[PDB]
Amino acid sequence: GDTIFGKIIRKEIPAKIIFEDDRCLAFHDISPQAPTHFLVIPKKHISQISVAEDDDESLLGHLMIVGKKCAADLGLNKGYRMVVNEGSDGGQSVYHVHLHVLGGRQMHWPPG
Amino acid sequence: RPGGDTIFGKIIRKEIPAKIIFEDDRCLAFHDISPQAPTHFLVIPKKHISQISVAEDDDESLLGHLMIVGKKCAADLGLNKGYRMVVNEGSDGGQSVYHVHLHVLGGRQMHWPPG
Ligand SMILES: CCNC(=O)OC[C@H]1O[C@@H](n2cnc3c(=O)[nH]c(N)nc32)[C@H](O)[C@@H]1O
Ligand SMILES: [Cl-]
Repeated sequence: GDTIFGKIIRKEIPAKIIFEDDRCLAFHDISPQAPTHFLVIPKKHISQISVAEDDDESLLGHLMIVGKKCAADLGLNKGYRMVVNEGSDGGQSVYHVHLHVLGGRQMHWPPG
Repeated sequence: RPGGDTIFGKIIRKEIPAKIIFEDDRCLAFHDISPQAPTHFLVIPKKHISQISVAEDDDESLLGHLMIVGKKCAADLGLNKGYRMVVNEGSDGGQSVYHVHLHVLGGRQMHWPPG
């Protein structure tokens, strides 16, 4: 099934895009939990990390490399936190794999 | 020494004990000594990378491998209701060990924001 992130990838609804390539998209989160809070998502519709395949390893690592590069470009020189949520206990909100990147404030422990 | 001399490098080389869940040629999964959830483990590369901000472009497959191993271990540990994966970078990220690592937490409802 389609999700709102599919609509964002397809440019059907607006989002504040930070970076795009042939295989992923980074954009600011509409409900930010830190002064900087963006998402990096694959264009391939993987519904959740628990169903990713071995062949997806490069793509998943690409989300993290893009995420760390965007974080540097956004001036997060004091650090940041990356989060992937899975399922109900993980608090996953959209069933399209997404990497949260949060910074601009002290992130606390435990991480939720 | 291969893996460096952070606590995680020592664990990689079996010089400090740990409760190991999974091991392959690229990574190691082991339980966190100060768990923040009923299940809380770490997946780390055997290659020493100090922090995600300095990872190289050719580290992509290895970083993704941490997540695939993390999700496989979570399933093998019975985290059928889900889990949260976390990478901490630097001071604002709460990083305390400068060897790249993926936290996996579950067995309870995780809250938002994630710290
Ligand atoms: C605070 C989160 N930011 C961070 O950088 O997390 C690093 C994580 O490494 C864990 N840890 C430290 N020493 C040891 C050790 O000897 N053994 C084990 N099995 N885990 C350890 C620590 O509890 C923390 O959650
Ligand atoms: Cl989520």
